[PDB]
Amino acid sequence: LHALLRDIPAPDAEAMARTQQHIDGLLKPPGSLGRLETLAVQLAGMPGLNGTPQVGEKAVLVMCADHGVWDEGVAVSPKIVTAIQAANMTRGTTGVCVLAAQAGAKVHVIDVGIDAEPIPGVVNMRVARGCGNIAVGPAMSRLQAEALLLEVSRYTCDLAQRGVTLFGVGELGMANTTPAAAMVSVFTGSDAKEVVGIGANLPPSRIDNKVDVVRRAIAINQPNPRDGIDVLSKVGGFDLVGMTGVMLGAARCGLPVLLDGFLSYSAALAACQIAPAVRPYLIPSHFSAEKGARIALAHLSMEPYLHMAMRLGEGSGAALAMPIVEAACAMFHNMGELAASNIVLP
Amino acid sequence: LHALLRDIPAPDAEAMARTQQHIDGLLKPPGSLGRLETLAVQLAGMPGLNGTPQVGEKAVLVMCADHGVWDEGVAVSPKIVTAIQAANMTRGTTGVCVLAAQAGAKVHVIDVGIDAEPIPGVVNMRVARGCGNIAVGPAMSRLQAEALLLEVSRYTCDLAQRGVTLFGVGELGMANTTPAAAMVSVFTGSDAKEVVGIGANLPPSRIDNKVDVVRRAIAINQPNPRDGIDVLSKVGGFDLVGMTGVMLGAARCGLPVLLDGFLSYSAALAACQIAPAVRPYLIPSHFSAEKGARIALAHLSMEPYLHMAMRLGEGSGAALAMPIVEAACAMFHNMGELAASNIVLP
Ligand SMILES: O=P(O)(O)OC[C@H]1O[C@H](n2cnc3ccccc32)[C@H](O)[C@@H]1O
Ligand SMILES: O=P(O)(O)OC[C@H]1O[C@H](n2cnc3ccccc32)[C@H](O)[C@@H]1O
Ligand SMILES: O=C(O)c1cccnc1
Ligand SMILES: O=C(O)c1cccnc1
Repeated sequence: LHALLRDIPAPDAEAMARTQQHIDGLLKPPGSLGRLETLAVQLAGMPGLNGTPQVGEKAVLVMCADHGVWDEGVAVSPKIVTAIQAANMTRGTTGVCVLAAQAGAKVHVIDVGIDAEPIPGVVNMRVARGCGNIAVGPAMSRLQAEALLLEVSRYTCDLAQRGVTLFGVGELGMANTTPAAAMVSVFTGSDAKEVVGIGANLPPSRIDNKVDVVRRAIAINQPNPRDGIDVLSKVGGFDLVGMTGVMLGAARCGLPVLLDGFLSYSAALAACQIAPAVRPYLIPSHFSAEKGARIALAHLSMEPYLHMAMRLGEGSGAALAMPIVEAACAMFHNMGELAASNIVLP
Repeated sequence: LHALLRDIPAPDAEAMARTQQHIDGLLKPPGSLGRLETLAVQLAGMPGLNGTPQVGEKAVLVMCADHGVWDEGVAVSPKIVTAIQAANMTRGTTGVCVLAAQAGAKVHVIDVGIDAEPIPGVVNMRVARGCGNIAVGPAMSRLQAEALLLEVSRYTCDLAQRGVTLFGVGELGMANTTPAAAMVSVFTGSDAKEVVGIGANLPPSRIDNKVDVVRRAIAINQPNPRDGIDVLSKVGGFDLVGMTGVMLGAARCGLPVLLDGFLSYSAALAACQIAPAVRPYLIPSHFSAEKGARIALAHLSMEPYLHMAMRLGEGSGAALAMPIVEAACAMFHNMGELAASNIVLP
């Protein structure tokens, strides 16, 4: 794992410089395409992209797992829904499946800890049948977290060898906005009440209990903010760890990764804490309607492109933003040049 | 024209009700897909869509024209660029062409007043070789504005008969952010300094002159805020009128129209002033980087989906948002249902 984090490539400044120059000469007022231009330059700096903004095959990775903290009454969805919805993923009827199909991306459903019998068609990487209840102890051991990180990392970069150049991250697990909120509180240093949201339609009355649970998790486990792996293993979850692993894997592979919503933000905070070199490869998608979204994004210093008030998860937001990444590439490769039109602009 | 505005259909509440019920039963926590859900319901209410959110052929209409106010030094792009870039539109090398191609939409270039010889391949609807300089008088006569509105309206709804179900509006005309700013000031009641921007890279030093020009245009012409046609003809432009016409045409046709940037906002303010029934058919795309964008959007009571810091125009933002409209339809038609999975959620 040390090898992994060590071998994460830095961005290619040379390719980025040539990219900027090329974009500046396109048939348009310089800088008029704003963030679409900065996005194209960002992509060009990613080694896995061969010095130019391009998109080959696309894949969305959905990490599924159950959480012991569900027993604390922090989620209104039946715990069984995790397993049921995971199966639906293999049938292409879920929200991320439909949006991914629209973007021409393939969805990979990965079981990293569902509390049910194995589901046929789902990638098996389960650590255990659900993680421990973070309210009374750690979710898992440091060893289990590191092992999963390596496993998911390898799998992710392995897909790159199959033609995948753009990744999307997602999750599925009832009650996961609780550990997500806990990690955000720890990494950000914000009070629980400020980052705890309604998740999947949690009644407003039951909000106070969720906040108490998060505080208990932090007080009991005492996660060290300076150690991303410590935080993940103590008040995180298998699914959250998995998402972090996708981020580390793509970064090592020198490829871009599209974040999704609130759950992904917590995983990205952990990933950046573990390896700052991962940051240049992250691409925001939408602005989650979860209460702690603004705080989490501020600390990641990211400004989402899409404001859809979305809060479904599954990687649905990431899939929805893929067309935007492709647009930046289209702009870069298909637009004409000012010089060819004899047009001169300041 | 009175007939036109009179025959604009109201939204189909019955279809919208069935739409909401269907969306609520999809394989996801109720309301979790946020604005994507509200968008699907909006589409369902549009009569031209046959009671369901759907998208057939897509078209982006780019209205091109020159402005006399260019002589006041409010634009740094050579006046000839309007004609040159209009020709490039027919070659598919411009920004809107590339983004439209990515969305699978066809671009229609319409000349409503370019100050140059006719351009082959461009739809000819020119009123005159550029409009009058709004700083010393009106841009055109009320008659010319009404005639163009009718002509563009008919053309727009005529495309609907060819299979087009989703429209995008755009423009091309050096110095058009000046009359656009003037209209925004008048309709909104805001001071010129608050809504005048840099347009296509206007030097910061030259901003004061642009503001003075806008004030002069308003003082000299005395446009009546309560009369959208009066405002358009006095301190507007041929291109701006054309965009308004696309909005009225699609609304009459009961079809959705995607707005673009700042220029489109001014046209939408005029359209809504002329016929409030047009509002339900308008769909925002991105949030323009032009200074007066926030003010204009507030008065239209619209919240763009995309935050790309874009400021190119041409209808590039509208094309970029088309995939989002298609996603709402995909969600509506392709997602599975909770009942079929025996899943129950509050
Ligand atoms: O903390 P919570 O309140 O439980 O909210 C997080 C959960 O809701 C989302 N989620 C995504 N798809 C879903 C289908 C059914 C139910 C929930 C679903 C997340 O993917 C996760 O499963
Ligand atoms: O008021 P202004 O400062 O002139 O800014 C408005 C102009 O810039 C944009 N615009 C769009 N495509 C362009 C290509 C070359 C130059 C400008 C262009 C608008 O479409 C319009 O032509
Ligand atoms: O932002 C998300 O991804 C999210 C928010 C609430 C519930 N589930 C997912
Ligand atoms: O918002 C726009 O469409 C825009 C802003 C500046 C210059 N041209 C177009």
